[PDB]
Amino acid sequence: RALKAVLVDLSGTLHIEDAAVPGAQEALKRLRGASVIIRFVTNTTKESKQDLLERLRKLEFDISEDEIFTSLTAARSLLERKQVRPMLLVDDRALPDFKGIQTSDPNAVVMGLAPEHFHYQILNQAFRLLLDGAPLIAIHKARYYKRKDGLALGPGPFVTALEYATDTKATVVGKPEKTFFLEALRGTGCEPEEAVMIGDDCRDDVGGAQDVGMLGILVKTGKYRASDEEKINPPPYLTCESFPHAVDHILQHLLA
Ligand SMILES: [Cl-]
Ligand code: NA
Repeated sequence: RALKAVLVDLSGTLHIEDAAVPGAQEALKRLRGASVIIRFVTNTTKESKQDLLERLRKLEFDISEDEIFTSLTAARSLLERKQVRPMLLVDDRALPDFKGIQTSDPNAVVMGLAPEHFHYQILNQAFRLLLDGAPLIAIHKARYYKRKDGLALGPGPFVTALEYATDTKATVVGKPEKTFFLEALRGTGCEPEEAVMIGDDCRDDVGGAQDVGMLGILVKTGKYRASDEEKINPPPYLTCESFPHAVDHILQHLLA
């Protein structure tokens, strides 16, 4: 084998957050010199690709839109391939990522985190579409997330609500699903066994990736807490102190 692609988590790994991880920018420059394929990945249901992109550029990361693959991109890919018309239960700010997807006579349900749509009447309409055989596509299933005033419900509980109602599993597109990481390499010409994933979240980043054949590097910044390394078996391929260190390891060890 040989290493041809690198998947880099964004939040926790490159920036943490609205401030860059120290060395991150120069480390990414080192990476681009290595002549390796690079894809920046993340779970989001509310930030468009341009939104993330604008933020990364303000932190002086030089990145293309073609290199960013998020759970929204993944949700959009699935829609094009299945040729379906979604009922879009998503934040308005995610809509630019479904530009061009037809919504008339919906025959699919896409769920992200969308408080304005998460109420009885609209959930029951989604339910009634599911009964009719429409698939349920979950951008991801996080239970909760941390906002200014405490933890708040993520999309995961609402998705789980509809699975329970219909007694069926959603198709989950984001991390840690296997299909996420495989979709991330579509168009790269690269197989997962020729790829490494770098992130701060052991289950969602390393666990998920290692499960498709990728090498997983846990970095100890951002969301990482002490001993997170042993929350998976097998353990991570490598546990580094930060993205820069991960990059240094890739250059001196894996790149042939
Ligand atoms: Cl391909
Ligand atoms: Na992360």
